[PDB]
Amino acid sequence: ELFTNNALNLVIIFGSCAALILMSFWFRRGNRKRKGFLFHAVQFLIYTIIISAVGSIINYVIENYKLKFITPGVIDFICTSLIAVILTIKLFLLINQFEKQQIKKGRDITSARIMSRIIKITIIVVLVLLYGEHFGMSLSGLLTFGGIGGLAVGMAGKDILSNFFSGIMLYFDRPFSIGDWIRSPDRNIEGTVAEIGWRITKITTFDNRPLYVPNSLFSSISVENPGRMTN
Amino acid sequence: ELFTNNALNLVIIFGSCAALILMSFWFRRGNRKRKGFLFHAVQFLIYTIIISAVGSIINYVIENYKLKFITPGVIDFICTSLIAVILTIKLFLLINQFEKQQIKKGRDITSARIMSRIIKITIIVVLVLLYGEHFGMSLSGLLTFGGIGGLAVGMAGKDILSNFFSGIMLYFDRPFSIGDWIRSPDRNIEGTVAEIGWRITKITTFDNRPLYVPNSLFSSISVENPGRMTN
Repeated sequence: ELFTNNALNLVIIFGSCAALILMSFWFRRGNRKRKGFLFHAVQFLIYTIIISAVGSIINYVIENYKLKFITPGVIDFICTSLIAVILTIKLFLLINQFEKQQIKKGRDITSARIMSRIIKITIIVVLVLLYGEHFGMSLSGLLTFGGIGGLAVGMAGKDILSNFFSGIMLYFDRPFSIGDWIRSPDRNIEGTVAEIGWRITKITTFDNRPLYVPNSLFSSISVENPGRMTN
Repeated sequence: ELFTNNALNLVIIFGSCAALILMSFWFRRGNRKRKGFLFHAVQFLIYTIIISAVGSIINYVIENYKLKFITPGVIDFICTSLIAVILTIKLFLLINQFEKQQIKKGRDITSARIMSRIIKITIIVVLVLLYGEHFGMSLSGLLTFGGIGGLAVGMAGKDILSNFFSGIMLYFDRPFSIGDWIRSPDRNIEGTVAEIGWRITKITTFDNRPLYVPNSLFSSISVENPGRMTN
């Protein structure tokens, strides 16, 4: 209200004014006016700071002034819920722009819609699992639900992650190189190496055909390199 | 009661009136009068808000006025139980309409009833596991029960989830395309690619027969692409 109320409020509204000035500057985005990824992250961060400052202000108001019946528990529940809502809106907008980019690149409409919906459901589940205390339920129930889900996801996704880990290993310690003829007594991977990727290795066979070998195979089989022979 | 009681109640009945007005508007459902999925979700949410407001009102009444013998612990137990009951009713109605849609599409009636029952039992188990604190019991017992169930479910459902994860991988990084003749030295998948799905890939063999390859195979075998040969 007056100067006395501001003194009783310490310096909180000053933080809100500073955040408003920062948002006005970020409208020009400092060095270059644009948006994307980090812009939404910093906007969400400053919104969280503003909401926390407003919560502190209303808590001080209800403490020093008349208590009335506000029960600040629901006030922190409401501020957390608003933060969750704005985070969900930001994530939905981000995945919508991702779907727009995918459809611009040229892809099946139904497939892109289904993929967007998969990302939607995954985001909702993760946010429910993480935020499930300000409005959530049983600690045991959430722990069990998340444990079952995580066990299933970890068991099911082992092979793709294994391929990518072997790709990292190949990036750091690779027994062959591009253009080397390679072989294996365990599997049929014969040909000359054409490309080394993060998930698969592309090899040109001796009948001029591309062969795509998963990277994890190089972590469990013996690899011979006739391209480096001496005689 | 009178204006003094309303002042002692702060603003809670106003929230109930606002929720009633929102329900009246949702009867016309805003832009288009209809029902389904999100309609039941928002109805359940507003019912939960109304029940929480009523609980706050009765708590304030028993605090400021005569205490009598109400023991607000059973009052919060009752409100949580009512929320659970309305949630169960909504879910049962939703799966009943799902069964109606399935039977309309044309399917064995016994299989539809069995599937509906399965969904009923699964939803009952999940709700008991999640809400098992307001009328629930031992945290150790619930943790153990849910852990055993989740471990069994996660180990049992590994292959289907692996197929769908490999389908997502194929959607993002695919070594072949529609119409490509493909091969493998590890398994018999020879033919031309006709369809790429989320669970299986449909391939036309060279005797004009459809072959359905589970997607997870593409994450562990070497795939040759004679359709991209140069000579």
